[PDB]
Amino acid sequence: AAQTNAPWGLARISSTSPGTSTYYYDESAGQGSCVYVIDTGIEASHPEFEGRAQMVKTYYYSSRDGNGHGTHCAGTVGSRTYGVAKKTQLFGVKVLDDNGSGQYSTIIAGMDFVASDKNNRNCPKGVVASLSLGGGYSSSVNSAAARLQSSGVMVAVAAGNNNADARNYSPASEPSVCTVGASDRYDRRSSFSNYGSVLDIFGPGTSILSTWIGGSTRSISGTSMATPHVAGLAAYLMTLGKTTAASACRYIADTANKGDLSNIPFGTVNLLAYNNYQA
Repeated sequence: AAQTNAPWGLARISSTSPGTSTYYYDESAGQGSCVYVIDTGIEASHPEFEGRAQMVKTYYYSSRDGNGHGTHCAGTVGSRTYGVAKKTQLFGVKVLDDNGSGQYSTIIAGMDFVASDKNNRNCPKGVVASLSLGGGYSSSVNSAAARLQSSGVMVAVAAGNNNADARNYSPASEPSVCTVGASDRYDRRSSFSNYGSVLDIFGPGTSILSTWIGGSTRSISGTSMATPHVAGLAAYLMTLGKTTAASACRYIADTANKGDLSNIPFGTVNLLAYNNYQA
């Protein structure tokens, strides 16, 4: 498959090089993997999701996404048009209020929910969780992402937008999960993107076009806009049979584009996520 005039982020992960605008991928496209977008919730009624999104959990009065940020990230995972994995199931877990804030107490519940709730969902091919969030370091949250991981759920976490080493942030600093940095379209680490030993991959994180609340579609920056590309990409790869969930990070990292990015501090990997699809 080959979606033309695709978002640059999508077209990048199907490319060895920057500056194309076509997203090439196997038409399996993620059929039979699930992705848990743990964020502010999804507008399941966005036509872009084609009835593949639902809200399965919320720790707040509403399942409805008042922010858009979960909807955005769910779109990049699996919207028909803006998403990596065009046929994944999507599972919204609203652990963040409509101003994007969340107690860690809540978040952790959210993570532990996924590691059980995955036993209620049909994901023969495998399960992914895109943690489109983070805060300052906390072993409680770190260990939650590790448990989630352990449980057979490929975790993509954002490295954060503080332009710091991501060891000070959770669940970015958790060793056992896939920490995602953001790249921009001319193939530079994005200005805001955290870095360090603890990163595992970069993804498209700058000016990323995807779905938004109210049927609309906007372009916003962030490493938590990169996370879903990778999550999407894991769901793509699990469906192709190229890896399990517990090895997906190491698979993705081995298959990436080496030494592309500029403005990558010393000590951080120079890996940009790649779908390796030969068309």
